[PDB]
Amino acid sequence: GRVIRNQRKGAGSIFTSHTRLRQGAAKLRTLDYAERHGYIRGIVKQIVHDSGRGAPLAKVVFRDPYKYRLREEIFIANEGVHTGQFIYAGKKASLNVGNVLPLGSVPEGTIVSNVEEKPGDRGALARASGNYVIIIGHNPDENKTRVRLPSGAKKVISSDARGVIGVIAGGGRVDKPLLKAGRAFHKYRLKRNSWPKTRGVAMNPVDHPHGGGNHQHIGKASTISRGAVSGQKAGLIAARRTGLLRG
RNA sequence: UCUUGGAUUUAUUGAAGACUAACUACUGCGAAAGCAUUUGCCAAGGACGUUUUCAUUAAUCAAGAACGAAAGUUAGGGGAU
RNA sequence: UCUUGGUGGUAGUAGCAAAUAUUCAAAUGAGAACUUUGAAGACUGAAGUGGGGAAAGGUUCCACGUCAACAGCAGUUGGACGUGGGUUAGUCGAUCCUAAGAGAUGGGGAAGCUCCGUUUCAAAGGCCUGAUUUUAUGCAGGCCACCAUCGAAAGGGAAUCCGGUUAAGAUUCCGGAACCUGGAUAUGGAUUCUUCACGGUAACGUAACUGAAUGUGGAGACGUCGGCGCGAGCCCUGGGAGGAGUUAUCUUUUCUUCUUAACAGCUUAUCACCCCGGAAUUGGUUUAUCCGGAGAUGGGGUCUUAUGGCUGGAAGAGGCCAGCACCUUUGCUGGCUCCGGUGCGCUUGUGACGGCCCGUGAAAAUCCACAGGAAGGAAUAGUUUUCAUGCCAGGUCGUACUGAUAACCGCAGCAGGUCUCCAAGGUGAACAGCCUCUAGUUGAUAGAAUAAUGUAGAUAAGGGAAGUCGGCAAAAUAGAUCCGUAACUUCGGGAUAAGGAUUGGCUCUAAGGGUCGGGUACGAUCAACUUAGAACUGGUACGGACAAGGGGAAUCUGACUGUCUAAUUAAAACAUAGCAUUGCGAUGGUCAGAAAGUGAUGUUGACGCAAUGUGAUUUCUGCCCAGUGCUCUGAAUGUCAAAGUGAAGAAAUUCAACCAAGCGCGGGUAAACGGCGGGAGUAACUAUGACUCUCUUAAGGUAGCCAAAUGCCUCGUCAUCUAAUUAGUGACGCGCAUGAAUGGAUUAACGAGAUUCCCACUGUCCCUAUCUACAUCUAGCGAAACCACAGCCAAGGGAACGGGCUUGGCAGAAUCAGCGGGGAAAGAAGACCCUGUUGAGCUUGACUCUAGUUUGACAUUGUGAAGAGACAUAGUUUCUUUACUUAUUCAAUGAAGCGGAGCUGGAAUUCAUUUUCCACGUUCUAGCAUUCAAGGUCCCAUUCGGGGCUGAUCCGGGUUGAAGACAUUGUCAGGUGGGGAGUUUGGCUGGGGCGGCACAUCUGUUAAACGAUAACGCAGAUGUCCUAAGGGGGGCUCAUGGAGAACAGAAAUCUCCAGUAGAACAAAAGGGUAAAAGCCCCCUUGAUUUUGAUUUUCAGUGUGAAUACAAACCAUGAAAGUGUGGCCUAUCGAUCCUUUAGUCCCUCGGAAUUUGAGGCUAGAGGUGCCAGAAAAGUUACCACAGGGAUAACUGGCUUGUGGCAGUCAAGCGUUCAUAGCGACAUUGCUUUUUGAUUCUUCGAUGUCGGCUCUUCCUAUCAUACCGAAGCAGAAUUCGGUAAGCGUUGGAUUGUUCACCCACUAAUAGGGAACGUGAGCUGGGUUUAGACCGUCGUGAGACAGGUUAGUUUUACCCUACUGAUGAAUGUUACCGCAAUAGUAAUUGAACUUAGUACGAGAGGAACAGUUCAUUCGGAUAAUUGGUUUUUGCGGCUGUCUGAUCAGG
Ligand SMILES: [Mg+2]
Ligand SMILES: [Mg+2]
Ligand SMILES: [Mg+2]
Ligand SMILES: [Mg+2]
Ligand SMILES: [Mg+2]
Ligand SMILES: [Mg+2]
Ligand SMILES: [Mg+2]
Ligand SMILES: [Mg+2]
Ligand SMILES: [Mg+2]
Ligand SMILES: [Mg+2]
Ligand SMILES: [Mg+2]
Ligand SMILES: [Mg+2]
Ligand SMILES: [Mg+2]
Ligand SMILES: [Mg+2]
Ligand SMILES: [Mg+2]
Ligand SMILES: [Mg+2]
Ligand SMILES: [Mg+2]
Ligand SMILES: [Mg+2]
Ligand SMILES: [Mg+2]
Ligand SMILES: [Mg+2]
Ligand SMILES: [Mg+2]
Ligand SMILES: [Mg+2]
Ligand SMILES: [Mg+2]
Ligand SMILES: [Mg+2]
Ligand SMILES: [Mg+2]
Ligand SMILES: [Mg+2]
Ligand SMILES: [Mg+2]
Ligand SMILES: [Mg+2]
Ligand SMILES: [Mg+2]
Ligand SMILES: [Mg+2]
Ligand SMILES: [Mg+2]
Ligand SMILES: [Mg+2]
Ligand SMILES: [Mg+2]
Ligand SMILES: [Mg+2]
Ligand SMILES: [Mg+2]
Ligand SMILES: [Mg+2]
Ligand SMILES: [Mg+2]
Ligand SMILES: [Mg+2]
Ligand SMILES: [Mg+2]
Ligand SMILES: [Mg+2]
Ligand SMILES: [Mg+2]
Ligand SMILES: [Mg+2]
Ligand SMILES: [Mg+2]
Ligand SMILES: [Mg+2]
Ligand SMILES: [Mg+2]
Ligand SMILES: [Mg+2]
Ligand SMILES: [Mg+2]
Ligand SMILES: [Mg+2]
Ligand SMILES: [Mg+2]
Ligand SMILES: [Mg+2]
Ligand SMILES: [Mg+2]
Ligand SMILES: [Mg+2]
Ligand SMILES: [Mg+2]
Ligand SMILES: [Mg+2]
Ligand SMILES: [Mg+2]
Ligand SMILES: [Mg+2]
Ligand SMILES: [Mg+2]
Ligand SMILES: [Mg+2]
Ligand SMILES: [Mg+2]
Ligand SMILES: [Mg+2]
Ligand SMILES: [Mg+2]
Ligand SMILES: [Mg+2]
Ligand SMILES: [Mg+2]
Ligand SMILES: [Mg+2]
Ligand SMILES: [Mg+2]
Ligand SMILES: [Mg+2]
Ligand SMILES: [Mg+2]
Ligand SMILES: [Mg+2]
Ligand SMILES: [Mg+2]
Ligand SMILES: [Mg+2]
Ligand SMILES: [Mg+2]
Ligand SMILES: [Mg+2]
Ligand SMILES: [Mg+2]
Ligand SMILES: [Mg+2]
Ligand SMILES: [Mg+2]
Ligand SMILES: [Mg+2]
Ligand SMILES: [Mg+2]
Ligand SMILES: [Mg+2]
Ligand SMILES: [Mg+2]
Ligand SMILES: [Mg+2]
Ligand SMILES: [Mg+2]
Ligand SMILES: [Mg+2]
Ligand SMILES: [Mg+2]
Ligand SMILES: [Mg+2]
Ligand SMILES: [Mg+2]
Ligand SMILES: [Mg+2]
Ligand SMILES: [Mg+2]
Ligand SMILES: [Mg+2]
Ligand SMILES: [Mg+2]
Ligand SMILES: [Mg+2]
Ligand SMILES: [Mg+2]
Ligand SMILES: [Mg+2]
Ligand SMILES: [Mg+2]
Ligand SMILES: [Mg+2]
Ligand SMILES: [Mg+2]
Ligand SMILES: [Mg+2]
Ligand SMILES: [Mg+2]
Ligand SMILES: [Mg+2]
Ligand SMILES: [Mg+2]
Ligand SMILES: [Mg+2]
Ligand SMILES: [Mg+2]
Ligand SMILES: [Mg+2]
Ligand SMILES: [Mg+2]
Ligand SMILES: [Mg+2]
Ligand SMILES: [Mg+2]
Ligand SMILES: [Mg+2]
Ligand SMILES: [Mg+2]
Ligand SMILES: [Mg+2]
Ligand SMILES: [Mg+2]
Ligand SMILES: [Mg+2]
Ligand SMILES: [Mg+2]
Ligand SMILES: [Mg+2]
Ligand SMILES: [Mg+2]
Ligand SMILES: [Mg+2]
Ligand SMILES: [Mg+2]
Ligand SMILES: [Mg+2]
Ligand SMILES: [Mg+2]
Ligand SMILES: [Mg+2]
Ligand SMILES: [Mg+2]
Ligand SMILES: [Mg+2]
Ligand SMILES: [Mg+2]
Ligand SMILES: [Mg+2]
Ligand SMILES: [Mg+2]
Ligand SMILES: [Mg+2]
Ligand SMILES: [Mg+2]
Ligand SMILES: [Mg+2]
Ligand SMILES: [Mg+2]
Ligand SMILES: [Mg+2]
Ligand SMILES: [Mg+2]
Ligand SMILES: [Mg+2]
Ligand SMILES: [Mg+2]
Ligand SMILES: [Mg+2]
Ligand SMILES: [Mg+2]
Ligand SMILES: [Mg+2]
Ligand SMILES: [Mg+2]
Ligand SMILES: [Mg+2]
Ligand SMILES: [Mg+2]
Ligand SMILES: [Mg+2]
Ligand SMILES: [Mg+2]
Ligand SMILES: [Mg+2]
Ligand SMILES: [Mg+2]
Ligand SMILES: [Mg+2]
Ligand SMILES: [Mg+2]
Ligand SMILES: [Mg+2]
Ligand SMILES: [Mg+2]
Ligand SMILES: [Mg+2]
Ligand SMILES: [Mg+2]
Ligand SMILES: [Mg+2]
Ligand SMILES: [Mg+2]
Ligand SMILES: [Mg+2]
Ligand SMILES: [Mg+2]
Ligand SMILES: [Mg+2]
Ligand SMILES: [Mg+2]
Ligand SMILES: [Mg+2]
Ligand SMILES: [Mg+2]
Ligand SMILES: [Mg+2]
Ligand SMILES: [Mg+2]
Ligand SMILES: [Mg+2]
Ligand SMILES: [Mg+2]
Ligand SMILES: [Mg+2]
Ligand SMILES: [Mg+2]
Ligand SMILES: [Mg+2]
Ligand SMILES: [Mg+2]
Repeated sequence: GRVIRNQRKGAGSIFTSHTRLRQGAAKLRTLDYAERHGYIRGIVKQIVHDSGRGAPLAKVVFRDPYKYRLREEIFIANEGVHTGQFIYAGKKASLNVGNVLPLGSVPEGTIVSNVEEKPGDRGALARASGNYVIIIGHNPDENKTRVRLPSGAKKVISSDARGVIGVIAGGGRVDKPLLKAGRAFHKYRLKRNSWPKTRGVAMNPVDHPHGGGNHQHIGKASTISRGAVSGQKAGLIAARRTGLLRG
């Protein structure tokens, strides 16, 4: 009869993300006239490390088109992007790794990253390290582009949505064992409080639906309805199937 | 098993992965395992030709090594048949 | 267990015993263990008992006075009491900045208190003018797109040091010497006739050397570890100049002073850079291996100033001395304060590097620089107050003291707790331990004595775990050097494996450095601690104190490191990496919030977030989709609500069709929950069963593993381990009840985990003893628990265990030290068990709901179409989709470039027309891009400048995109919803639970001849059945037997005789019944209506059932009569509500009519727990009220059962009942078995076993004396008197019990609250933690297995053991002995004697002597043990200068 650990996560007190050492939000440049009609040249100044993020972050300086000053945009660095490299962003930009282009102005089978779902949301898709979006189709009439997502999902998005050529740098990061609890400790120390995880079968019945009993066991099906309520969704929620991928 | 929620079949436009038919032979190349679409680059090789050059530098080889179909193993990718 | 207050006994008692320790004198004082001073002795031993601070405290600081209380003794003293005094800042902090975060406003939400939100969807804003007289400077232009505020006395940050000074303040006061900020402001220098400096190739330099808007950059501003290098301070050390110590002796000796701050000038560096140069024969180079044609080495330079040097500060200060003054005011005068060295030293700062990360290790205020070029200034002068000097100011608050064995929190002056800085010498690896210096303390109630029992520390012959649940506790080992080092292994380890040597002192030796250099065959000099070797030496000692691993062989278990139940469980539990599954592509997943223009993940995006399971590596993860869950564009006339539609109705309304999701149907899914069988026949063995068959399955337990922490039986069987093993290990496996990510098997390493064995080692034990330090007595001080009254027993009875009562024993003041038998001692209204119509935690398919979610409808909600959209010259909305935007919604931005038209070029082949299109100034490069923009063109009224226009196309003022009448939101409707809420979870009962129903009933009996009568008494029965099995009438007689008839018999039909019921009557059993109540036939509905009376249950209520009538109407028979269900005794049901029948009756209250409703009378629908709630579990996490009305353990009664006896004598005993036995029977005893009971205790009598220790019984095992024998001897067997005296050591098990190895004279049985826990122990059981197996959906259960789990108090009374003692004239000595206690026990050998006896085989006893066992009482000559004799000697470290002598 006690509020369980996943229900306490939404109150956001000790389960907030640890955001002191992060460099800022990584976004694309704002979709302005220069990117909508031509291109703009920025410069990679630093490739830095973002805390909690597996991917390195490029700091790219553009000239402000309407005032005399410099705008520093924070990009997710694509693999091969180097300091001092010019980055071109706009409809008329070229097919180079690091360049920011609308997806309608881009051929088929092109690998892109930091892809807007809607034109002007400044980067939504394929942002984690090593991830990319394949362009798998164009529907020029009532402009739409079919893309393939890193989960394998096909998705039709707008041709005016912008992506960045290349894959996200930092790939292969989950290819290393952590080997030890301290490396997971320092990994999650700058993400958020979600580790270590006590199992619900190891708790009392007051703490979890899986809690209690004279042996640690579940006792009802771990598969939970989508139409179940908070406190009940502790297991394999709305599972179409279970078990190993074996035919 | 699929099928009036139109299967199978027909047309058009795609995507993906493998494979490289027919030509293909008592034909070729490679130390062998092997190697068959095109083009480019890169290093190599046999045979022939030579009134070039060096002049026994060679033959086979315990130990030692490189390569070694398929299946299989480990970890990613890919996953059409 | 009343409330408040007061007071006792206990009681002058328990105690005032941790932190090594005090002592002598004098002074003061009434009074000194405790105050002060001297002296001595000690300690903290620089991670301090020292010197300061942070929090907290708040005057405790300091002085004077003073002791009533407080300082658990004292007090003259005090952190006490009384009275005062004391905290000084431009520089130290706060103040300021931001951090995680807090929070106004605008705005939205909320009935509201208030919530959200923090730049959001706001008309959110104040700053310089280039420097002056129409200016309190503004009524001039011009710029900034930022957005409250709070938030750190440890982060960031402007600037102060030294010396002196108080009773108490100081980086704050004084003296000297600085520095910073803000302001004003001149002078000197610099700069200008080339207006805004000059030099250097350059890196860069300098005393300056204009510089607005705007932009850019830097600093602020950053992890951790390692070695290296440098600096500071400390340490060590040499010379010299002073002072003190020692000086029988030695010691150019031992100690001590010898200092230089902030700030300032000049210099000084790793790194970095620049110039020249052009490198392979590759060079330079770090402890660490990096660097060089992207220019090395080398040769010149430049720079930062960490840091150091010199100087100023500044010797005048500070220190050490000397001499003279010696109530001198109070000093005066003089001297010296100097020169080195050393280093893996210690601490700290710092540099350049290296390593680590799926971790890459704050922000802001603030300050500076650069870019730019607005603007302004060159001749008796302007600019810079970034050069120097000069002038003024710097507020407010804090500031004392402690920072703890006495200033803080813990009830207190409490052995607890509470953050940090500094940091001497030696030993030594060391910030260990030990000793010492500076500094600090010597505080803690004392004195005397040295009993028991303690606590703390020890030692121990011989044995060496025999102790115990268990090696618990202790001992053993230990540093370093050298040697040696197994299995196994994840190849990293294991590992200090195991084991073995050496070690002191002294005197030497050999190695290992730094400075030192060359001709256009050569060594002075300086310093250090490491290693190796050798001789000599000694009571063979030597890591000499201190400090300091026990090891090995295995098993179970969890990989490891880690975390955890604060205050009983540190684990095998949790976590972990690894593995796997699930959801989710954002108008989304998961989760918040009452709502919201609201949130967490999210400064996020599938290599991610979220939910789970399993738990490293290795190896594997089998089969099952029936169940349940989950899921699926899955089937769309199965079910279906609200709205809506249709019919009928006067209408309310009723009926009908349609009817979304969900459920139903079908599919998928087990690393979802889970589950994974029996029997028979079979091989040329007997069982065994590759195979086969049906029985049900969804599949039938696979690979593996196993009496496992999982196996009941079970201590399973075999082997091994031992003398002996319920232990361990290895096997075996029809496995109560093993098994595969509810993970199976393995596994190196690891473990304060559990277990077995072995070596070492030991007081664990045999078997105890001794020693040291800290109860007793005293002076002082002085509680508490508890207490009906009290305190000697035995027996009886008694609420079945008395201190009191009864009958006996008896019994003499006052006591002290012990002690644990009793006070069913104390501590707590029993946590176990039960009850209560008392709860709570938790679960679920309980009952009833509910947040949320999902689906529909209506509203928001407008504008068009197509319209297989309505009902056959016929319709804007109607069972399908897409068009519009302006509502709504989402999103972004400094609301910047949207939409539509506008020059050319052409692969439009200008078809004389943009039916018609595309391109809108930027892609080698880490530069730069700003001043309403230069240009061009026009006007000013011209003023050294200004204004237009174009450059830069017009027009629409839709910021831009998405989405769209769908989302959203509101209301209602259906579904889902242990997420959450509330509640329930009957009773009786030889305790409760399970079972049963003895809960409403009927027959017989129990039941004791009226009636009534109990038990979970006995044997049974009821919840029905019947249109006849009811009613009436009539005829007949049944069961059974005998005697006869073709098939035909024991049984088929027919005939006769007998037949009192032996048959039948629906169903139990009892009663009843013969021209019937049975059987068969005929006619029927009296099984009807009305409403009373009565009987039985009983209260003389109800209900059920029955009796007899009365009023009718009927049936039947000729009739009398009978019939108001069943031949009689059982066969059943309130109120409320619904429904039907009856009158056509009452009411709808302003009057009606008609529907509808309500009513009156009679039934039905149902309460079986049957006088009638609507109802699942669990609790070992538990709670409360109680209960001895009631279980678990003692006692009591009983004695089936257990144990022990007797009588009788069939029969056994070669013949022979009774030597010894003894069947079939039968009579007893006991209370050490287990039942039976529930009398005592539930405001608690401590629950198993062992250890220890005493006594008692006798039903006698041994020993003594005897009787009997199928007693020749020997050895046995039976029995008597007898409890005097003994009755053991071990292996396994927690055990009791058992079983085995031994030894013995024998290893008898019992009791004493199943003797004995304020005697212990805690292995077991029986709290809370954890694992397994089975069970359960689950929470959870299991007299199943396993592991871990706080054992309190005596000082009171008695009892006991010891010890005093008043009174008897006093005192003293010597005695007596009533009474009480009593103590010795058992064996062997020799001789008897190889004798008696015996055919032999074998083989005694008494007497005698010698010893021994167990017990007891002493004792210490000897032997051993003990050592504070601190007696003598030795040894380590340190200290007293050495020695001697010591601490
Ligand atoms: Mg809670
Ligand atoms: Mg809670
Ligand atoms: Mg969770
Ligand atoms: Mg956050
Ligand atoms: Mg986590
Ligand atoms: Mg995990
Ligand atoms: Mg987990
Ligand atoms: Mg638990
Ligand atoms: Mg739950
Ligand atoms: Mg559970
Ligand atoms: Mg588990
Ligand atoms: Mg579910
Ligand atoms: Mg071909
Ligand atoms: Mg793939
Ligand atoms: Mg009171
Ligand atoms: Mg009193
Ligand atoms: Mg007294
Ligand atoms: Mg004491
Ligand atoms: Mg004294
Ligand atoms: Mg003395
Ligand atoms: Mg000492
Ligand atoms: Mg006084
Ligand atoms: Mg006192
Ligand atoms: Mg005193
Ligand atoms: Mg005082
Ligand atoms: Mg300050
Ligand atoms: Mg602030
Ligand atoms: Mg509002
Ligand atoms: Mg405040
Ligand atoms: Mg501060
Ligand atoms: Mg900081
Ligand atoms: Mg600070
Ligand atoms: Mg500041
Ligand atoms: Mg001065
Ligand atoms: Mg100059
Ligand atoms: Mg700077
Ligand atoms: Mg580190
Ligand atoms: Mg390290
Ligand atoms: Mg200064
Ligand atoms: Mg200073
Ligand atoms: Mg500049
Ligand atoms: Mg002031
Ligand atoms: Mg003040
Ligand atoms: Mg002060
Ligand atoms: Mg205080
Ligand atoms: Mg206390
Ligand atoms: Mg204390
Ligand atoms: Mg205190
Ligand atoms: Mg000292
Ligand atoms: Mg004391
Ligand atoms: Mg001994
Ligand atoms: Mg031994
Ligand atoms: Mg043992
Ligand atoms: Mg123990
Ligand atoms: Mg060694
Ligand atoms: Mg060793
Ligand atoms: Mg070992
Ligand atoms: Mg040796
Ligand atoms: Mg020596
Ligand atoms: Mg185990
Ligand atoms: Mg562990
Ligand atoms: Mg606790
Ligand atoms: Mg533990
Ligand atoms: Mg657990
Ligand atoms: Mg957030
Ligand atoms: Mg299934
Ligand atoms: Mg299925
Ligand atoms: Mg799983
Ligand atoms: Mg199973
Ligand atoms: Mg087994
Ligand atoms: Mg066993
Ligand atoms: Mg076992
Ligand atoms: Mg065997
Ligand atoms: Mg086995
Ligand atoms: Mg499985
Ligand atoms: Mg393994
Ligand atoms: Mg452990
Ligand atoms: Mg020994
Ligand atoms: Mg002993
Ligand atoms: Mg003794
Ligand atoms: Mg005493
Ligand atoms: Mg006394
Ligand atoms: Mg008193
Ligand atoms: Mg006291
Ligand atoms: Mg008391
Ligand atoms: Mg009395
Ligand atoms: Mg009695
Ligand atoms: Mg008595
Ligand atoms: Mg009494
Ligand atoms: Mg009496
Ligand atoms: Mg009497
Ligand atoms: Mg009497
Ligand atoms: Mg008598
Ligand atoms: Mg007596
Ligand atoms: Mg006395
Ligand atoms: Mg006494
Ligand atoms: Mg005692
Ligand atoms: Mg007692
Ligand atoms: Mg009570
Ligand atoms: Mg009670
Ligand atoms: Mg009840
Ligand atoms: Mg009751
Ligand atoms: Mg509770
Ligand atoms: Mg509407
Ligand atoms: Mg509108
Ligand atoms: Mg816009
Ligand atoms: Mg709508
Ligand atoms: Mg609503
Ligand atoms: Mg629920
Ligand atoms: Mg509930
Ligand atoms: Mg019972
Ligand atoms: Mg009864
Ligand atoms: Mg009678
Ligand atoms: Mg009876
Ligand atoms: Mg009865
Ligand atoms: Mg009945
Ligand atoms: Mg019947
Ligand atoms: Mg009645
Ligand atoms: Mg009555
Ligand atoms: Mg009845
Ligand atoms: Mg009847
Ligand atoms: Mg009748
Ligand atoms: Mg009848
Ligand atoms: Mg009622
Ligand atoms: Mg009326
Ligand atoms: Mg009327
Ligand atoms: Mg009516
Ligand atoms: Mg009605
Ligand atoms: Mg009636
Ligand atoms: Mg009824
Ligand atoms: Mg009743
Ligand atoms: Mg209670
Ligand atoms: Mg009773
Ligand atoms: Mg009995
Ligand atoms: Mg008995
Ligand atoms: Mg008996
Ligand atoms: Mg007898
Ligand atoms: Mg005879
Ligand atoms: Mg009581
Ligand atoms: Mg007692
Ligand atoms: Mg006898
Ligand atoms: Mg004898
Ligand atoms: Mg005896
Ligand atoms: Mg034993
Ligand atoms: Mg027993
Ligand atoms: Mg014997
Ligand atoms: Mg007895
Ligand atoms: Mg007894
Ligand atoms: Mg007992
Ligand atoms: Mg006892
Ligand atoms: Mg007792
Ligand atoms: Mg005890
Ligand atoms: Mg006991
Ligand atoms: Mg125990
Ligand atoms: Mg617990
Ligand atoms: Mg299980
Ligand atoms: Mg245990
Ligand atoms: Mg424990
Ligand atoms: Mg006890
Ligand atoms: Mg006593
Ligand atoms: Mg004895
Ligand atoms: Mg004697
Ligand atoms: Mg001794």
